[PDB]
Amino acid sequence: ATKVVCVLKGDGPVQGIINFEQKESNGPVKVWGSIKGLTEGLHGFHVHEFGDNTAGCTSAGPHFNPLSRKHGGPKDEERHVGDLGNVTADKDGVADVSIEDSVISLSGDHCIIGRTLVVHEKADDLGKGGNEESTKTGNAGSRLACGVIGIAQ
Amino acid sequence: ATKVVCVLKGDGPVQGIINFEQKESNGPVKVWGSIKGLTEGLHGFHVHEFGDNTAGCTSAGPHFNPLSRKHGGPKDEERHVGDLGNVTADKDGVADVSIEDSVISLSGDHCIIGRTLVVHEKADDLGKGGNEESTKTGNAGSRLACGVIGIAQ
Ligand SMILES: *[Se]c1ccccc1C(=O)Nc1ccccn1
Ligand SMILES: *[Se]c1ccccc1C(=O)Nc1ccccn1
Ligand SMILES: [Cl-]
Ligand SMILES: [Cl-]
Ligand SMILES: [Zn+2]
Ligand SMILES: [Zn+2]
Ligand SMILES: [Zn+2]
Ligand SMILES: [Zn+2]
Repeated sequence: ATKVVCVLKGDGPVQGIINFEQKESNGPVKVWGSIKGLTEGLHGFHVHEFGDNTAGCTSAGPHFNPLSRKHGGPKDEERHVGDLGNVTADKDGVADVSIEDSVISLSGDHCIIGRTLVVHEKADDLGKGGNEESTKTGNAGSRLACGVIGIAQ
Repeated sequence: ATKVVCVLKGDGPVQGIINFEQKESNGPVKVWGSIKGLTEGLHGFHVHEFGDNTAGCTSAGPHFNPLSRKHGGPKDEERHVGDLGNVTADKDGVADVSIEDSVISLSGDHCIIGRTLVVHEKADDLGKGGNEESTKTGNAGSRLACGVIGIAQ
């Protein structure tokens, strides 16, 4: 079982640790951990293309999209590979994260190792906003914190 | 072909950006960039096993060592895959880094993508210091800055 980990840091107080674990190729990835310092409610949660922090979270580039599709929710067929939807921050600003996804992988051309996990300013509208931005970024706004996705023990 | 990047950060003044590029699947990797905030002289420069920054640079684990060998300089047959030797900081505290290595890879068994680049406090003794520390860490001492090695544009 491939085990990977991401430490989210940014300019502000948003920080967290997210774990990923995949039992087989093309099988589901379990994604779990916590993020603190968030405003209460929905925050867009995406794998972006580049493991490049040279200019903070900006250098991570767009949502990881090797199939060249439009933005969606994780349950949509039409989605970016990086589209993990929303995490929910409780009133204390802590998001417990627990997601299962079969589109991201820890091997092959959909592999997210060496790419960047980003937690966003606002809710992802899951491609249902009816503007161009909806079908690119989900209108989730600015990058609060990010980390390069690395191999764990 | 494959281009990757690492942003080195820590709890002190050491900061840098290191690029890796590999033209052919199994050929040499070009390593270049710059690190600032260092003491003048030699600093150990290693790929460590885990792309895990949960507890700062300490969580990166030992030198990346898939062939279970003892520590050496990059030109030793007996070396860790992660053994890239030393970088040299000038009087200004800046190491201009430029290395070519054919034991690290950006593909396959010796691939360093999603692992951690660390720059150390002291010189790597290349395993010739005459103690246990020498043949594991090269006595390069404390981890000043590290980053997960990520996919670049
Ligand atoms: Se999983 C990962 C992360 C970064 C770069 C390459 C890979 C990878 O596993 N790719 C790959 C190529 C061919 C067959 C299987 N995996
Ligand atoms: Se390059 C890398 C980094 C992390 C995990 C896997 C890989 C990778 O590329 N593996 C691989 C599999 C098959 C053929 C070539 N590379
Ligand atoms: Cl949970
Ligand atoms: Cl050497
Ligand atoms: Zn995003
Ligand atoms: Zn998307
Ligand atoms: Zn080291
Ligand atoms: Zn070593």
